[PDB]
Amino acid sequence: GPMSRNDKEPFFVKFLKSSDNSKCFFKALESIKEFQSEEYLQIITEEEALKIKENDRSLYICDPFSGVVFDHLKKLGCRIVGPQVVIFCMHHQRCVPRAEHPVYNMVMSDVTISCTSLEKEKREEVHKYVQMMGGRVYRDLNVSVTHLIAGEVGSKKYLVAANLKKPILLPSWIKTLWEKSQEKKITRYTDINMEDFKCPIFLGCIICVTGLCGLDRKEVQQLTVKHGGQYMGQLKMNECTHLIVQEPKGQKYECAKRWNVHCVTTQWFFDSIEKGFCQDESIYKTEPRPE
Repeated sequence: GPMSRNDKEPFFVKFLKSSDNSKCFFKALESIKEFQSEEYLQIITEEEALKIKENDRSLYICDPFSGVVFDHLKKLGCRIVGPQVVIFCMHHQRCVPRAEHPVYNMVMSDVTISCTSLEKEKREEVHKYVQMMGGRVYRDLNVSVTHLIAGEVGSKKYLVAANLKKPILLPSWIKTLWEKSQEKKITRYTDINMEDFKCPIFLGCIICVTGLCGLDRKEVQQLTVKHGGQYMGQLKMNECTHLIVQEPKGQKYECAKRWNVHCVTTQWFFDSIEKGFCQDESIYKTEPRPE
């Protein structure tokens, strides 16, 4: 586990006395010494830290993960962790994770995420937070993944995740985890309720209807809104994503099909609710035959 007891050869652990270092800082130092020889325990100042112009392969402890000294070390790509990692790792009697990337804390220690349907700036931001809270991130999906982060429903990854019955959650989960982390309201990712960040079955879906009786039309209006979708009374290009229609006839249907709008039966809508995720549209095309 921890360094005196770690299977790996001894390395130098170097705390950074910023004066910007918090109480967690001193707590980390006291608790680390129980498994580390004072000799392999150094303390560095900003000037000393800037003197280091290469990757020392030593473990650096910095709070905050910002400033001239942190940017510098990280630019070299040296192992860096926050005081909370130390505390968590000593206390739990486990070795500190190799810091491929700086790790601030272990709030998301046991979590492995992958992303789908997100702005490039968002995904990037989501990766940064997760890695800083001790999580893993797989570009592609696999069984190891514990949680999928989605901005909308529908993508191929979304459907795979959904078939494997894995949690599909909003980026707000990550944001909220990091906020309550800094505010010291949270210690583990299991602290906040995950359900509250569940991705709506119809998130991103703007649904229109045609050819349906008033009862079924109302029902899909009610249910669309209730499952995070947007309902529209009138089909409009560049807006509607789904046109529920039983037959491949009528001016609306032809317009949607031309606009690359999903034309599906009511079965798509209802199976989606029954199954707990946005079903695959291909399985439900209004016009089954290629042609």
